[PDB]
Amino acid sequence: FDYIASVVSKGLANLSLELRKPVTFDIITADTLEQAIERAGTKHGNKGWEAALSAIEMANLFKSLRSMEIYEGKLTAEGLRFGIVASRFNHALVDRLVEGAIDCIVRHGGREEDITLVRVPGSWEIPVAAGELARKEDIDAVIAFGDLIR
Amino acid sequence: FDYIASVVSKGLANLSLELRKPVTFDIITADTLEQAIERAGTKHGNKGWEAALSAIEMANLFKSLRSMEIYEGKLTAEGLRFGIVASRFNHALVDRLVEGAIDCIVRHGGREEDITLVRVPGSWEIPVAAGELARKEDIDAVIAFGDLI
Amino acid sequence: FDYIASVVSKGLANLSLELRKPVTFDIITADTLEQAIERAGTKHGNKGWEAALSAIEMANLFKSLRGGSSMEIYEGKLTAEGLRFGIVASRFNHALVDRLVEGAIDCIVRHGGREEDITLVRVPGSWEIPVAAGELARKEDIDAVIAFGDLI
Amino acid sequence: FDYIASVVSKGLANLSLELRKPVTFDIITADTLEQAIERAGTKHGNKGWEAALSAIEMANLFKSLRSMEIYEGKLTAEGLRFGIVASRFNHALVDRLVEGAIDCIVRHGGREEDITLVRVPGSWEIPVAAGELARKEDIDAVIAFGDLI
Amino acid sequence: FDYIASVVSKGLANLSLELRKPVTFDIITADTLEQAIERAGTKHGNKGWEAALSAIEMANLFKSLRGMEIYEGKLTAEGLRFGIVASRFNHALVDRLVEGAIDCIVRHGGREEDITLVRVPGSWEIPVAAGELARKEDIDAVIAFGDL
Amino acid sequence: FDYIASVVSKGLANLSLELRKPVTFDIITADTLEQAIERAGTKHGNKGWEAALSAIEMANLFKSLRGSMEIYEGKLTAEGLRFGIVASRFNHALVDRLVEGAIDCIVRHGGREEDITLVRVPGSWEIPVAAGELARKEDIDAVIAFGDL
Amino acid sequence: FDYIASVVSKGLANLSLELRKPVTFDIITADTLEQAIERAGTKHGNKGWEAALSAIEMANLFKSLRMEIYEGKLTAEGLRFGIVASRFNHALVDRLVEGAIDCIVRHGGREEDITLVRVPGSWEIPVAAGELARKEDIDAVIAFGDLI
Amino acid sequence: FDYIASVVSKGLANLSLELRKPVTFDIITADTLEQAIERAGTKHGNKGWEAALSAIEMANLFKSLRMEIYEGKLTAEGLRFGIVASRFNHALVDRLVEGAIDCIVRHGGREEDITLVRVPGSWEIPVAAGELARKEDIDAVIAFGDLI
Amino acid sequence: FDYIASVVSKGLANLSLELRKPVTFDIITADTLEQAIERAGTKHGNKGWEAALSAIEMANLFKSLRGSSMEIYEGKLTAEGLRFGIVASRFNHALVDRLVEGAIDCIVRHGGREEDITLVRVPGSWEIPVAAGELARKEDIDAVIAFGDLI
Amino acid sequence: FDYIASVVSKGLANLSLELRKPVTFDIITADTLEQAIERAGTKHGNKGWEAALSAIEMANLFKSLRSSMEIYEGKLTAEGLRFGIVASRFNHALVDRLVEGAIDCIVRHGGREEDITLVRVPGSWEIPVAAGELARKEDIDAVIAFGDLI
Repeated sequence: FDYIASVVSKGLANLSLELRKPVTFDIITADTLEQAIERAGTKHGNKGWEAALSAIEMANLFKSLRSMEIYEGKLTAEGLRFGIVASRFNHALVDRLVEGAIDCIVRHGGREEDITLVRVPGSWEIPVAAGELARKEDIDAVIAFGDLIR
Repeated sequence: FDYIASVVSKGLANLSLELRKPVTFDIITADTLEQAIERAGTKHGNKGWEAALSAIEMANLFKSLRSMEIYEGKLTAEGLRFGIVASRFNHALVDRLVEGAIDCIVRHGGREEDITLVRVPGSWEIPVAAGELARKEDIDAVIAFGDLI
Repeated sequence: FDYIASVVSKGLANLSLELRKPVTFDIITADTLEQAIERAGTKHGNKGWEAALSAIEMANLFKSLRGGSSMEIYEGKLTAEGLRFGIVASRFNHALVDRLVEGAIDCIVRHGGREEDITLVRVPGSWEIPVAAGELARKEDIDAVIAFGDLI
Repeated sequence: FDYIASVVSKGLANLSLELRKPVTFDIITADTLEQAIERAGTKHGNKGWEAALSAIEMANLFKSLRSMEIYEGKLTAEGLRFGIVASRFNHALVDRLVEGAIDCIVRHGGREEDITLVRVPGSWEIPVAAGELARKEDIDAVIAFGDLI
Repeated sequence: FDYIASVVSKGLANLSLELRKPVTFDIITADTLEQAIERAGTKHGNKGWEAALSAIEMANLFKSLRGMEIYEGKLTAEGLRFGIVASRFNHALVDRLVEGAIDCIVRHGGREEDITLVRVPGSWEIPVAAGELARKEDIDAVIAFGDL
Repeated sequence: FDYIASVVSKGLANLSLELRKPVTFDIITADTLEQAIERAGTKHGNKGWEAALSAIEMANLFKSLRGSMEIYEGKLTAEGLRFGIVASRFNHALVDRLVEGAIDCIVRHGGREEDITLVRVPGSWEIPVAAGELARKEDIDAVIAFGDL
Repeated sequence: FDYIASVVSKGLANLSLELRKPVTFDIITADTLEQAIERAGTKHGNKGWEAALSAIEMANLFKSLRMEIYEGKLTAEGLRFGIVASRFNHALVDRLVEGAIDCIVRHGGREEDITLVRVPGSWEIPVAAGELARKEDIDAVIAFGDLI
Repeated sequence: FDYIASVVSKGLANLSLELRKPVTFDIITADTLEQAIERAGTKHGNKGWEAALSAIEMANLFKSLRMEIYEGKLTAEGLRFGIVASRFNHALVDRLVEGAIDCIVRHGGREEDITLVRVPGSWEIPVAAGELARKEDIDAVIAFGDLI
Repeated sequence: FDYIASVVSKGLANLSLELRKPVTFDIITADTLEQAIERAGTKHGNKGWEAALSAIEMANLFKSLRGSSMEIYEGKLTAEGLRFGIVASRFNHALVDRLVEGAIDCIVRHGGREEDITLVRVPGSWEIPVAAGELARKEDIDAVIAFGDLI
Repeated sequence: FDYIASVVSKGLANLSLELRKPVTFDIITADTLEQAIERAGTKHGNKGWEAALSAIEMANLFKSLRSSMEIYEGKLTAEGLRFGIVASRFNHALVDRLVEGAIDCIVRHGGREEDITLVRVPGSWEIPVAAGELARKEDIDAVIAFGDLI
């Protein structure tokens, strides 16, 4: 009994591979009500903050990409542009994840004007809007927020 | 699991990603056949109505796309074009879903003359017709209706 | 069995999507030998008969698409005159594959298909079906592809 | 015990034999109207669909009829004209039978412009309308639907 | 409630009386499906064999009847043309009946090419096709198979 | 409850009405095998004898029918009469007795044996066609048929 | 606990009395949905047919006014009606509308004369019915609304 | 049908108040159908008889209405009445009509001065009653119907 | 029954039948607050959402009426170019506010404007009909949606 | 049942709707006679007080009735307001308490006793007509009626 989440994950991974641009997708962890309570009772412990950190690191890593050779990803968010896709369902947690990601980007140095927020009706339509945001040149990386796991 | 349903979902998702055009599909194979029969008639249980609303919203959002800037989309269906794919199997429910979708489009503003309907014998044959419909330039969104059991 | 069926179905679907040419694949759900033998006896038609009918309908639907004032509705006719089909048959469970092939051929002839247009390909097992189906579909003079598989 | 069904069947058979034109009549085999509703709700093939297919086959056979050599009827409906007789009683099922027959004819090649439909108030009035339709020169076959339950 | 069988029998009898041509008809109703299959599988002979023999006898009788003295039907199938009507429905026994009739004809002397076969969707549609087959001038007899 | 007897009776009655010629058919269903054997053994109880007597009376009546209160009556003079006897090979052990009884009745009532035409059919089912063939001859005044059930 | 089934009926009756024009209303919400489903498949008509017949009779009666015995003829030729349907329970509302339309057409009404108005719920039936009845070219009003 | 039963009475009362004309309506709802069937032609008097008597009294009173003491007489001479009947439960509606007509005739009313209008049901009774009451040559209106 | 609810419904219906302007009223009687909280949590929306949709459809239908062979009048769900008046009763505000939010979101998503939307708050359900009549007697207002409180 | 209360409520509502002037009505004994006699204004339980406050709010709202989104909010200022008070002689032991509560509310919210009009009717049945007579006056902004059943 798991179709939507698997399809969304496969589509996001395929889009990331095709467009060679970072797309970060976070899945809900092991529960719905308990997970909601924990993510509402912690700020930095939400998956959105970690996803934003990963997106910033990946954008820096790609910017650097374009004894031995070491390719490490910086966390400097200055000059970066991001695109966020948010599922409208389970908005009581999607909004919290969006606010955590935005707060992380702002505190790490990303301007709010560089953040583009798109709200899709459900998790089913996340990949196509993520593809549009990724196919935009200015948008360095994409963060996806969907909650359809248990 | 259901190989046919998995194939339908995977093919529709891949076609949507490849053609970057809004494609919507509703899966109700998990629900009981009797439950689907009961759901066929009510005020808003029409999965066709829900899918048509989602397709209209996605078409408007894509037309718009083509503090933080926020894009959500509007439910105005005026001037929009849709392609509907229907599975003839379990027609007693598929036709009801298609009628609900058509009613949703018409009452949200879409013209019935701008709706194209393609009938295929089964869900196993839905995806290729859906892709052929999505390939057309004059189609703004695609909605597919196939139910098993 | 599960892996073989999943691989065959996925490959046939991918080939159909890639080549934009209709294909049909029919198997009885988790059938056994005795149950399949019992299901073989029928009067309306077999799984091969239904697959042939679906292939004809899809071929006409495609010809209409790529060839009502109130609302534009497109469907496929069941006429089989002038149509050419490819057929793939596995040798495993031949006692049922032959019945399916006979039903499909009878359906095609009855609806108007020509035996000369009918083309048949034999494969050892269901695993080798997708590649032969793709080879038949890649031919220009083939309008639809039908394949018969065995599931246990 | 029954009289209406017997009289209708006998009259239709006598008319077919007299006029040398194919007439196929279908009644409700199921004893329960709920089972009749289920049979209407079944897949594409229904009683009306089967009756239309039989009428098409008989018309094709009569196009030529009207190591042994074998004659069989084809299923091509191109150029064929049919008459349909339907009773108004149990319309909730008669309409389904008519829809199935029309769909079968159209998808086998018949034109809706060549289909003539006559509705009689009851099954008792089927024979007269069927004979009137069959006496027309431009009618190849007659399909009658009656209710037995 | 055997309306189908009654209608078929009455129509075939009426057509035979009207056209003055030998018509034979065979049905199996008193036995169930398994009993009918067993009786068809019996080595004594299918009902098609008996129907073909009766048709041969009637045709040979009519050869002299249409063109104390006693007239009886002969069993010479040489120079006899037979029209056989069969139903696609339940083709597990109708085909056996057809093969038994064909074997009877071919072993009593009937040329294989003379036999004509017409297959109809149903027993309800049998009578009209049988009458149409009978109307032909070059038909000695008409055999019909019904399943019910 | 029966097919052959009803069909034969109806066909013979229709033929008699159509050809306005006396056609008499004798069939018994109440009598069992033992009763039929007893009737065959008894000369005066021969159903064939009774049928021959009825045919002679009908022919004599029709001789004047076709050519105070006035009453038309039929005689039993078999002189100058011709009859056609149809016999079924099934249950020949009794059919032969009936034929012998009818022949004896005709001969002893005045009919010449040379004027009697006998036609043998295999079963009771195909009696009516042979009966009609005999009745369509001008010389045959009446038709006598026997059957067993 | 009856609110809609009383308010709608009272409003329709008051509007009919005020406008002096026949208004008929369908009130069957006191029974079960199984009963409604059974009524869906019945004889020529169950609710809409009867309502249309009553409206036709009332219009024919009023055509005269607007030991004497007055009764309404059932001839619908030359009559105009306003049909009010609720989208709620459309599975039954469509059947009622079909029955009413068939009754009017087969009794003599013209499809051009027939006018149809749809309202989202039974709550808005009275106001639309009054708006339709205020038209001069409307001879009778029929309304069907079912509440689950 | 409680809503319809209340609506009929409310509409009749409102029409009587508006038109200032006597309207007499008789119905029993706190009983059973067996009792209604049993009370078919009671010797003491039908309900329509009482309704007609009340209508006659009201007409006589209003003839003068159109210490002062006003009392109504039972003389029906020179009076005109409008009777409304329902086609449902006609087996009792006809009895009520006969009782009312007998009361009017035996109190002095002429059969020529009585106008009778029949409507399909109680839902259609009040509008016809109001239309009849609108006539100038009608002194009183009598309506009776059975609805549960 | 409940006198307050019955009187409010009758008054609103009489006002609608007198002014021939759409007035939509929604009341639900269930468990005191649990059912309303669950309805607010439901993704579909609240009763106010459906009431606003009905009001928009009725307004479009009335506009069409005022201006095959059969003539069919239907109202679209587009809220563009339409102005409505919303009445809210302060009692059970924890649910009245949710209903108002749902109605506002429905109107704006379907095409309404914040300037078009007008909100009037009253001390209770009993006072709704007069406020709704005063809202309806404005020429600019096209329809009236009234939200009550029923336990 | 409750013919008197139903008639009073219907008449007051119809008169208020017809005359487009605020009308408030309050009834004792919502539970029982014992509850009514024990709820004789224990502490801020005066129904007349609440009715007068509602009337003041409605009068202030109608004073205006007569950002981008415009919202109408009531006021609790009784200054310059004129009211019509209707009371019944039956159960006057509680009628006087209700009248005193309403008058106290008006005075302490800003109303003057000279602007208050008091009407006494024999019972609740005569309340609607007196309330309508008070409302038909031009110099009356709101009508407050106290009805009591026992």
